[PDB]
Amino acid sequence: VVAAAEKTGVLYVGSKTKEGVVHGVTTVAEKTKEQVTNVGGAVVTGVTAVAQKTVEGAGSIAAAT
Amino acid sequence: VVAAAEKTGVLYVGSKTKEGVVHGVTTVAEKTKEQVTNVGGAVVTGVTAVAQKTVEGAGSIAAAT
Amino acid sequence: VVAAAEKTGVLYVGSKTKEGVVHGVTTVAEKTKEQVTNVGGAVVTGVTAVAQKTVEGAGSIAAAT
Amino acid sequence: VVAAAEKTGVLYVGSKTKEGVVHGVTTVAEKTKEQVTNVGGAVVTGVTAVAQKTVEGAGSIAAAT
Amino acid sequence: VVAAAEKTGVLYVGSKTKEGVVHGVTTVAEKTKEQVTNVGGAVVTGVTAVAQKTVEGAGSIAAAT
Amino acid sequence: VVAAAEKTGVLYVGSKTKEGVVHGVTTVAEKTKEQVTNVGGAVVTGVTAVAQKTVEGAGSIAAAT
Amino acid sequence: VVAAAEKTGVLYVGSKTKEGVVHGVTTVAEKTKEQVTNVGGAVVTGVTAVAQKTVEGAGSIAAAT
Amino acid sequence: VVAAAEKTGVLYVGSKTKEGVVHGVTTVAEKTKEQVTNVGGAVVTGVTAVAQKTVEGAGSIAAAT
Repeated sequence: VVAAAEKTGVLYVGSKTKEGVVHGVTTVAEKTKEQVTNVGGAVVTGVTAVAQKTVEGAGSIAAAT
Repeated sequence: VVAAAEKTGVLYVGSKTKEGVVHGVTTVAEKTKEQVTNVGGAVVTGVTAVAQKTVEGAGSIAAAT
Repeated sequence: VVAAAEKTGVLYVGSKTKEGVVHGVTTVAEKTKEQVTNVGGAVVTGVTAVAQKTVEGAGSIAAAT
Repeated sequence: VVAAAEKTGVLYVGSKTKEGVVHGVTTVAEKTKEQVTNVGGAVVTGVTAVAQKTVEGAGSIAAAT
Repeated sequence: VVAAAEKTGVLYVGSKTKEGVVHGVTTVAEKTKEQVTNVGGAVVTGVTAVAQKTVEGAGSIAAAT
Repeated sequence: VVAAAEKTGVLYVGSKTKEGVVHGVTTVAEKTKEQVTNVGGAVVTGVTAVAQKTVEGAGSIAAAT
Repeated sequence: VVAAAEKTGVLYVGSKTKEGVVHGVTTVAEKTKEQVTNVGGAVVTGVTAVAQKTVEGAGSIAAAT
Repeated sequence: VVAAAEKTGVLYVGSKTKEGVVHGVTTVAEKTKEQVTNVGGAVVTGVTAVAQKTVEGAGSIAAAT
């Protein structure tokens, strides 16, 4: 289990909402052994969610659950 | 299990909503052994969700569940 | 379980909301052995959520749960 | 379990909310052995959440739970 | 203008609503001389409106607008 | 302008509402001479409005506006 | 302008509301000469409004506006 | 302008509210000569408003406005 990584205007958002229920990364279980969540990048969540120029480098994730 | 990666205007969003229910990356189970969520990139979630210039580098994920 | 990584305008957001319920990275269980959450990048959550120029370096996550 | 990492405008946010309930990184269980949360990057949570120029260095996380 | 008047169980109401906008006796004008409203009886108004055994006597209205 | 008048169980209301806007007897104008409101009986108004055994006598209204 | 009048169980209300805006007897104008409101009976107003056994005598109203 | 009047169980109210805005008898104007409000009966106003056995005698109102 090996991972490797190498590296060498106007944005207008207007929102009008009355009711907002938002879930991002969700993991639900009743009977389980393991629950694993690795976020090497970006998790952006909300009623109004904006991501600009995110995750622009080098990331690596190795999991052996 | 080996992974490897290498690397060497106007955006107007306007939204009117009354009710919004949003789920992004969801994993639901009742009987299980393992639940794995790797995000080397980006999960952007919402009633209004804008992603600009994201995940522009090098990423690697190696899972052996 | 080995991970490695190497590296060598106007943004306007206006939001009018009355009711907002937001969850970011969520892990729920009833019977389990292990619950793991590594955040090498960025988890950005809220009724208004803005991420600009985040996760631009070198990150690595190794999990052997 | 080895991890290694090496490295060598106007932002306007306006929000008008009446009710906001926000959760960031959440881990809930009823019977479990282990619960682990490593934060090497950034967790930014709130009714209004703005992250600018965060997680731009070198980070490594190694968990062998 | 003459008017004259002379006189000699289980009621279960259950209601579930989310949004209710109710008007009763309404009189709207832009250019007028006279606006008259006589209620010798009963005006009962609402999202849930119940009237039981009302206006059971003697009433008289004489208007000469 | 003459008016004359002469005279000689279980009620359960359960209501569940989230938003309620109620008007009763309303008189609106922009240019007018006279605005008259005589209530000899009963005006009952609200999100939950209940009237039981009201206006059971003698009432008279004489208006010569 | 003459008026004349002569005369010779379980009530359960349960209400669960989150937001309530109520108006009873309302008279609105911009340019006018006269504004008159006689209440010989009863005006009962509110988010929960209960009127039991009201206006059961003798009432008379005479207006010559 | 003459008026004349002559005369010879369990009530449970439960209310759970979060926000209430209530007006009873309201008279609004911008330019006017006269504004008259005679209350011979009863005006009961409130977020929870209960009237039991009110206005049971003799009442007379005479206005020559």
